[PDB]
Amino acid sequence: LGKDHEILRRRIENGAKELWFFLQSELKKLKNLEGNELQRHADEFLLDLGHHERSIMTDLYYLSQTDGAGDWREKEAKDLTELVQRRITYLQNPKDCSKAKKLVCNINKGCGYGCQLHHVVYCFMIAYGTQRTLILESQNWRYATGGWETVFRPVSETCTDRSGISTGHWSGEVKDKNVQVVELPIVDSLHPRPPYLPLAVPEDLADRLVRVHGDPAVWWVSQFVKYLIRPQPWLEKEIEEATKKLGFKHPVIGVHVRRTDKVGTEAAFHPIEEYMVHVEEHFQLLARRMQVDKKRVYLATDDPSLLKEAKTKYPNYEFISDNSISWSAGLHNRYTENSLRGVILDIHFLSQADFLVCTFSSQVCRVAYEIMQTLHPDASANFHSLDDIYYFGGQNAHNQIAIYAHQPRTADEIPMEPGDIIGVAGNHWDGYSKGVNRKLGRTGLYPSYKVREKIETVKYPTYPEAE
Amino acid sequence: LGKDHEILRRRIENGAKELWFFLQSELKKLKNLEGNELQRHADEFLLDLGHHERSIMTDLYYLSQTDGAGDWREKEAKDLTELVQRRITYLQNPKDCSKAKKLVCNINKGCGYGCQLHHVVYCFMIAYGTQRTLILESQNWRYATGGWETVFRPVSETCTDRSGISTGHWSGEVKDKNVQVVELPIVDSLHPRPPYLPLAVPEDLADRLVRVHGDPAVWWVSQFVKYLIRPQPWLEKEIEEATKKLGFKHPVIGVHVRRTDKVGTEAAFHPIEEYMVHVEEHFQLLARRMQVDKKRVYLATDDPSLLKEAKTKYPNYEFISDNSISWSAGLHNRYTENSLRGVILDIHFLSQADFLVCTFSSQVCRVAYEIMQTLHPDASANFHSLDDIYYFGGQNAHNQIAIYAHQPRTADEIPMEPGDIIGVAGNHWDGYSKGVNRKLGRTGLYPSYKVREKIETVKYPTYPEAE
Ligand SMILES: *[C@@H]1O[C@H](CO)[C@@H](O[C@@H]2O[C@H](CO)[C@@H](O[C@@H]3O[C@H](CO[C@H]4O[C@H](CO)[C@@H](O)[C@H](O)[C@@H]4O[C@@H]4O[C@H](CO)[C@@H](O)[C@H](O)[C@H]4NC(C)=O)[C@@H](O)[C@H](O[C@H]4O[C@H](CO)[C@@H](O)[C@H](O)[C@@H]4O[C@@H]4O[C@H](CO)[C@@H](O)[C@H](O)[C@H]4NC(C)=O)[C@@H]3O)[C@H](O)[C@H]2NC(C)=O)[C@H](O)[C@H]1NC(C)=O
Ligand SMILES: *[C@@H]1O[C@H](CO)[C@@H](O[C@@H]2O[C@H](CO)[C@@H](O[C@@H]3O[C@H](CO[C@H]4O[C@H](CO)[C@@H](O)[C@H](O)[C@@H]4O[C@@H]4O[C@H](CO)[C@@H](O)[C@H](O)[C@H]4NC(C)=O)[C@@H](O)[C@H](O[C@H]4O[C@H](CO)[C@@H](O)[C@H](O)[C@@H]4O[C@@H]4O[C@H](CO)[C@@H](O)[C@H](O)[C@H]4NC(C)=O)[C@@H]3O)[C@H](O)[C@H]2NC(C)=O)[C@H](O)[C@H]1NC(C)=O
Ligand SMILES: Nc1nc2c(ncn2[C@@H]2O[C@H](COP(=O)(O)OP(=O)(O)O)[C@@H](O)[C@H]2O)c(=O)[nH]1
Ligand SMILES: Nc1nc2c(ncn2[C@@H]2O[C@H](COP(=O)(O)OP(=O)(O)O)[C@@H](O)[C@H]2O)c(=O)[nH]1
Ligand SMILES: [Mn+2]
Ligand SMILES: [Mn+2]
Repeated sequence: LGKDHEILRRRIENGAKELWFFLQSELKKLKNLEGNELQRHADEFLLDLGHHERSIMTDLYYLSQTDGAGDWREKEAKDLTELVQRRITYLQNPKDCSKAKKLVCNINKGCGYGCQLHHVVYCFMIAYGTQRTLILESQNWRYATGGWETVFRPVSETCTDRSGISTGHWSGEVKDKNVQVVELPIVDSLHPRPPYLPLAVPEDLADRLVRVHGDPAVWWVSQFVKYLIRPQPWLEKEIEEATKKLGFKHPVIGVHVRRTDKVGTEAAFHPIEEYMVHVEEHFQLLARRMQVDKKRVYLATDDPSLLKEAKTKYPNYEFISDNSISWSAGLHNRYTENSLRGVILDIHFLSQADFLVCTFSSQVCRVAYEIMQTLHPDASANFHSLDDIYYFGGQNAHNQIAIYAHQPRTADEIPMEPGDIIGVAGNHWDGYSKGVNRKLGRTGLYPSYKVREKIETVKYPTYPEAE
Repeated sequence: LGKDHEILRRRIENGAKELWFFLQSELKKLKNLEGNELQRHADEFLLDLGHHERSIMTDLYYLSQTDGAGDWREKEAKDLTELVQRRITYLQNPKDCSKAKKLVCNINKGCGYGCQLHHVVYCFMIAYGTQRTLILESQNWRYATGGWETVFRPVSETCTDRSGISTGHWSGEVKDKNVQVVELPIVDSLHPRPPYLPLAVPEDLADRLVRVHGDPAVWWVSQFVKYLIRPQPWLEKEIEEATKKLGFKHPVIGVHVRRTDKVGTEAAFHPIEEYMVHVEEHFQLLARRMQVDKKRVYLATDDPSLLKEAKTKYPNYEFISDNSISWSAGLHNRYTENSLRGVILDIHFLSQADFLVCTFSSQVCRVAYEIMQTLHPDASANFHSLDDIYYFGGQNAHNQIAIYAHQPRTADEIPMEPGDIIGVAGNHWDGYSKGVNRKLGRTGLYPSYKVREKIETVKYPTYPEAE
């Protein structure tokens, strides 16, 4: 047993006990306050609590690193990524393209870049599950009509041809077993659905992923994002130069403020303050474990007026942003190579940040969070979403398991017993989540701490010939 | 790295995050409430918080046991106590008593049994530090004219005679080096003070103790308590029979309610409810990790009227108590063997409980807590004191180290910067502790979470010839 592990475990324990002592005492006083005295005392209470909570979180961070846990988690996440990229690379590069089984994906989904890239991700995972080489058709891509290879490497070096002695539209892995070339539709219309879909992870990796990562579902998705966005030389250089021209250095927190056409249809308008309270909380947390010279935000937004508002409102922050990129994102110019490369850079710099604050309703932020998983052993928690939890559009049902019983106080709450399967719809970031107790057929609110994530697995191929 | 260790670390981490989400939302609601609606919602808040907090503490319990940590902690705590008892036993049993260096302690200190027992402990620790065999003089012991051996085994099998070619009163380890027999006074008057005093622990054991135990100072004291209280046969049998006749079985929580002459000069009167809120909270905590058939309290008190009050007020509790022992403890009849036997048994059963609720101002409770440390790997945290933190009367200055800065909000508070040495006077069990900032000469309140205990060491002998 390690001395620092044991000291830290006890300090976390004691810090939580003193937090409970503190709460009881202060809440008892609050009960006897009125008017402004109550609001003064409640605000001072919350200030004191935040620092206290962060001390506990900081000690838990240190506990994650003791006794070589940091070096090990890093080495094991490296091996898991090398192994999956090895297998993906093997599947995508057969010797004989003319005889290879293939899956054809068309990039041209009626949506934006994040949605299109996630369509390709979904095609790829199904290609990997069916041992079919992914063929990406990208001519007339609305963002770059020359296609994918305008920015990214081709998804194969040996097999980009879709020819085959037999071709058909997806009808299921069993029916298609002797169809050499299968055309896959968008997940929104896929029938029948195979099991090679999020949020499940490969059976053969599940136990190693749980040791390392707090949301293996995202890690698994992130491996296909990693392979897809391998840059062309010139895109690599453009990112290196942008990194230099902008002052992009750590520590930095990425903020994605999505507006324009999203507002009303798929998400709400969120004022800048809703993002920056979390940014400030997380610089306060970082400052407890490292020197913070200056507070840097990398701001990606499709509102080109925001940067001036943010700078004015938060003068102690250094905002790193390319406002011309933000202009490029207006619908007058969104579907152009100029705008495409802008969102690719914005996503890259969000992904590279130390923490991410955004709306997960936006595919852009999700892509950045997915990529972030490839830059750390476990970045599963390095985010705040103002609205949705992580999801992958088209995923199978995201179920939780109740670990503690719940008795509803209001009719907006659902009851739970341990073992009950809970279909989560969201976390409200207030202590409560929303979902359906599938056992009871009842939908409503439940305390987020009383459930556990249900990791789902699938028997994927293991590509042993890749070793 | 262990799957269960990592899952638990993340669930602790996430449980604390949801606790902070929960606090913010509910406090913001409370700010806008008045009157009874405020008190209803604040009481419901505190109920909700208690279960949430207990979930976090329960997960922290499980993390302490993962990956064989429990088996390891137990083996190492067993080895440490076998080693120290081996050394103490060696020191106490020289082959040649006539030539042995000796330290003479007189039990008849002007106080009660726990105080007299700690006087013997304090003599013993200095005896162990000076390589002198402890000679205990106990004739005319107020509790027993037969002496120590009325209840306990003699502290030596070979050397109980106090003879020597040279005898003197303590004058310091160096001056007394050629004095064969040194008479030690009470700690209240010991001058000059040697280093072999609480709360310091031996140099040679500290790194192992910090790995195993959350308060090494108490563990060290407990090793001498362990040796002293080896019972005579009749007392050993009395303890076994009382165990059966009282129905003493686990789970059980010990409660010591000290009144009579303690009240006013050395401690306050505390109503039974002040003890039982903690008793109930800790049965609620136990219930999260084991089935609790019946809630047993072992009640030790010198108030013979309390047991009937407790049973009436807490009818779902099973109170295990010996009211005739409590009657025997009255001031009028306190100092006789039957009463000595009573407090030895009461202390024994408090020590054997799963948790201890009492006033650490009472020497009776401190003995029980000390003995408890010998029955578990790390029972340093198995207690609630309504007043004092652990202390050993006569101890050297109990210092803490400030780890996080504090800016005082009121004139009741002291400032702290990291590294400041804090002489603690108490924990108020409300989030705040009381002490002196030695750097500044400032006395007052500080958040308890902003300090760390300062473990003190002393170069004691290691008695290698004992192996
Ligand atoms: C057209 O273009 C589209 C992009 O513009 C493109 O992408 C699609 O875009 C839509 C709109 O953004 C997006 O829909 C969202 O999907 C979220 C995921 O829903 C999943 O997973 C959640 C858990 O997170 C479950 O609760 C859902 O039921 C659903 O699971 C389904 O499960 C079944 C089995 O039970 C499976 O068979 C299905 O496969 C599976 N579906 C999917 C899609 O995987 C969902 O959370 C979003 O709902 C929220 O936003 C709505 C507004 O857009 C609100 O009306 C709704 O109430 C939700 O509000 C949230 O409520 C929470 C709880 O109170 C709060 O905490 C949140 O803050 C709050 N959020 C907001 C924003 O208010 C929403 O439905 C698709 O996922 C996405 N699809 C893909 C593939 O990318 C389309 O594909 C394009 N179509 C074409 C034909 O080209
Ligand atoms: C006569 O019989 C006695 C039997 O009762 C016998 O034993 C003595 O008994 C007394 C009374 O019970 C007992 O006094 C208590 O000692 C506590 C320990 O004091 C230590 O440690 C604390 C930290 O825990 C320090 O803050 C202290 O300053 C002191 O440290 C001293 O440090 C110096 C160097 O700095 C050393 O050189 C000294 O050796 C060292 N002193 C000692 C004694 O070791 C102490 O905490 C107790 O104080 C509290 O209770 C008092 C009432 O008894 C209150 O007046 C006082 O304000 C304290 O209140 C506490 O305040 C906290 C903060 O606000 C709260 O959290 C607490 O809830 C609150 N408690 C209560 C109960 O209200 C008290 O002084 C002796 O320790 C004990 N001595 C021995 C050796 O057993 C005598 O020896 C007999 N005499 C003779 C001649 O035979
Ligand atoms: N450069 C840049 N473009 C953006 C930003 N936000 C939105 N866009 C553009 O608007 C599109 C939104 O479509 P999509 O990626 O599917 O994300 P979603 O609509 O937010 O769910 C993006 O792909 C970009 O083309 C941003 O912060 N920076
Ligand atoms: N049997 C028994 N005796 C007690 C109890 N509380 C106090 N006494 C008696 O009162 C004495 C108190 O003296 P002491 O041990 O120095 O403890 P303190 O006064 O509480 O600090 C004890 O030794 C007992 O003789 C109790 O709960 N049970
Ligand atoms: Mn946060
Ligand atoms: Mn407690």
